[PDB]
Amino acid sequence: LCAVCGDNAACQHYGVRTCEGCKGFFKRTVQKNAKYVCLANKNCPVDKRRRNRCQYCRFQKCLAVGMVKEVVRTDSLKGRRGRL
Amino acid sequence: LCAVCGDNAACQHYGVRTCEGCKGFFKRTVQKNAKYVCLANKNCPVDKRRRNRCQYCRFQKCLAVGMVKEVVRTDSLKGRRGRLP
DNA sequence: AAAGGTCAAACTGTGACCTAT
DNA sequence: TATAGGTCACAGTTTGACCTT
Ligand SMILES: [Zn+2]
Ligand SMILES: [Zn+2]
Ligand SMILES: [Zn+2]
Ligand SMILES: [Zn+2]
Repeated sequence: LCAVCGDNAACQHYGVRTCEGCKGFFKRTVQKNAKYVCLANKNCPVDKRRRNRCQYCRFQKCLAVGMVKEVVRTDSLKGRRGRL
Repeated sequence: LCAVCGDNAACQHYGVRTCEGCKGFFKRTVQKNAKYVCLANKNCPVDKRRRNRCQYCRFQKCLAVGMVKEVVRTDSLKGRRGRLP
């Protein structure tokens, strides 16, 4: 189970138990430094089924749970896979 | 000649001579009340070729050039096409 | 002259599965 | 084994040129 939307989560990703959807979403967001805007009141419901209706709230729950921006690899460590 | 992207513009749209690209962009943005974020410093060049590279800057030139949000039809007048008496 | 409608084409994002260590 | 990035069909979104008005 993932800490952001409650889907199946095999292991931790960037510091938090997360599924492979929010894993990639958080990764892509950090990779592109993308910014989102909530069209509601910053409380859109983030479960397995409505996670993708507001990327701001999905990313605002990624940070609330405890996802780490820095664990996503940049600078020297870009395109470097596996452990270190 | 469109005031927002310098493309061909046959007539005015929501107050300003604009192309049908920036027309549809302006209409859709206001209709959906969508909001954008410039990934840069709100300085992206909006030409015919780069207009689609930053939607936030493209909408801030729509407003700077003087297109008016209110001309887009909502409430009573939505789905209403053509001119008005 | 200018409003909304249309929608094929282009464009973009998601995520199950993979490999890398 | 845990967890990093890679892949990329598949899905979802955006665009304007054109059309009806
Ligand atoms: Zn998740
Ligand atoms: Zn939201
Ligand atoms: Zn234009
Ligand atoms: Zn910009």
